Amino acid sequence: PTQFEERHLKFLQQLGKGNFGSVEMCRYDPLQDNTGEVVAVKKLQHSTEEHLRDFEREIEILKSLQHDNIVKYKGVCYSAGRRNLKLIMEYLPYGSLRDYLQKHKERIDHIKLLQYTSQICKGMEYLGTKRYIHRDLATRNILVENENRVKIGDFGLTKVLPQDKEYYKVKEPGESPIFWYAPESLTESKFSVASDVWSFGVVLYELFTYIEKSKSPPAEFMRMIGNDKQGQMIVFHLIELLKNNGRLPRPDGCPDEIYMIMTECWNNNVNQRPSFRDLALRVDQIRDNMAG
Ligand SMILES: C[C@@H](O)c1nc2cnc3[nH]ccc3c2n1[C@H]1CC[C@H](C#N)CC1
Repeated sequence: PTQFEERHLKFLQQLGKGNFGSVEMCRYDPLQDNTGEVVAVKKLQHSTEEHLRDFEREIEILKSLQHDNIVKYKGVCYSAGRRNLKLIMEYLPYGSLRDYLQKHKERIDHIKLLQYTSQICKGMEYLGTKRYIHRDLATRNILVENENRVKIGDFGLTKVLPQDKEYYKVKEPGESPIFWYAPESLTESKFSVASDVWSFGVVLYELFTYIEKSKSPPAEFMRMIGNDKQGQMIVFHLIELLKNNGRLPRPDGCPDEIYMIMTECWNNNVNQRPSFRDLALRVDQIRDNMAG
C-alpha cells in the first residue's frame, strides 16, 4: 500500500523546492482514466550517497509521524525501474500558510492566527516525543488543511537527536535561513528543541505581520544591520546584534501579550526558553479567554 507504481504517477504541477529537494503535484491514476487521487511527490535533484542517505532518513522520519498537525506520509515510489527514490505525501490544495495568509489577510483575525499557532506547537510537541529537531520552522513550511487547521508540511532538514543528547551539531556547507536561527545555531551550529522554540518565535512573528514584505525577518534584520552589508559581514552583525538583545520589533497591530510570547522564545539562554507544551497551553488559554 505504501508502494506506488511509477507508471501510474502523472506529473501535474510544480509545487515548490527547498534545500536539495523538489515537490511536485501528481495524479496517481491506476485506473488510467484521469480520475485518480492527487498526491505531493518529493524528489532529489542529485542522488549522491550523502543526499540519498539523508533522504532515506527524511522518509523514515515522516513515515514515523502520525499527527493531525503533520502532513501525512503516503509511501514511496521506487522510480526509474527501482533505481531512483521519490517520497509520496498527501497533497493539501490550500498550499502554504505563508501564501494563504498573504491572500486572505482580511478574513484571518487574531483568534485564527492563534489557532494556527497552537497547532504548530502541538505538531512540535509530537516531534519532541520522537527526539526529532525540525531545524527549519518557517511559515513557508506550514500547510493549510482547511480554514481551521494547519500542518507542518516539510521535514527536509529534520534530524534525530543522539540518545540522551540535547543538541545536534550540523556543520552545513552552504546556505541557511539565518534570520530564523537561534544564536547558538549561528555561533556553534547547535540545533535542539530549544532552537526550534526560537524559530517558532520567528514563525509567530511572521503570522502577526500577515507576511507584509517590508516586515519580513530578513527585511527587519537587514534594516537593523545595514542594507549595504554583504557576505559574512551580515552574519557577524546578526550574531553581535542578537547576543546583546537586538530583536525583531512588535508587529503593527500585535497584542503585547503575543509579542511577549515571541520575546520569551527569543531568549539567549537556551535552558530558559519555554517548552512547546508550555506554549500550546498558553496560546490555547489566551484563545479560550478571548472576548468571543
Ligand atoms: C505551493 C507550496 O506552498 C506547497 N503546496 C503544497 C501542497 N501539498 C503539499 N504536501 C507536501 C508539501 C506540499 C506543498 N507545498 C510545499 C510545502 C513546502 C515544501 C518544501 N520545501 C515544498 C512544497
